[PDB]
Amino acid sequence: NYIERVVSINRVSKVVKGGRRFSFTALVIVGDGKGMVGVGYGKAKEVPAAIAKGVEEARKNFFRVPLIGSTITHPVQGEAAAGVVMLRPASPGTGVIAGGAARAVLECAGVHDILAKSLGSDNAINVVHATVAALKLLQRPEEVAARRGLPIEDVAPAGMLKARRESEALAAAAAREGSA
RNA sequence: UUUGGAGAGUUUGAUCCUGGCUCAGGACGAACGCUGGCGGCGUGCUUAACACAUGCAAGUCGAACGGAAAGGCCCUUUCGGGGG
Repeated sequence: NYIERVVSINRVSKVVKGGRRFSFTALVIVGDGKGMVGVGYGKAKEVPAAIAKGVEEARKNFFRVPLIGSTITHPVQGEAAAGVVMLRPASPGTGVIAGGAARAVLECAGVHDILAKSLGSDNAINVVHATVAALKLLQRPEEVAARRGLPIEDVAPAGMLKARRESEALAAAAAREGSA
């Protein structure tokens, strides 16, 4: 199972001596709802064709996300061509607060409680690319403790670890009610 | 030692960017239109500090005083009234 999107359809036109040889584009985002996120800019004369290209290309170019239960670690600035985005964690029960593009991205990714803001380059393309850049700038605290040699306790505060423990508890609960 | 930000359209054969314009939300001591069962609590000259009829809006003390017009009591009487 995969979640899939269609969040942009423009009607493009190369121009040639006869006239306008139109074509169709699409922007497609895929996400398992758990951390996998993929992106694709498909195009064709046919809208289903472009959509299917976007689907398969997203299924190619996944990217895993440093999540915590249902929310990100830290706020971040993501730069693309000109897409600026200021993501920032929420407190649970808040909602997937964003516009159209980033909302699609994060809802497909699996986020449920997060903030966001577009500050430049309103175009969905660059907006998505900037959001992705931000998600790449993210870091897991485990990998932070790894790269700087210290342990998680000196590396993180206590509230994040509260969240870790409680979310692991809910997850083990869900899985042990499911199978066991 | 913790809490809370959403965008869409628009220049172009088509694109991206800068950049402006417009829209959705909320607030009123409000007014206009259509409609108009009730109750509770609140609220009403933002303009001409323009003019003003009319009536009430700061009086009180006889345990401060001299006194005695109406009130009251008695002396009375013609009941005219007259004295305390």
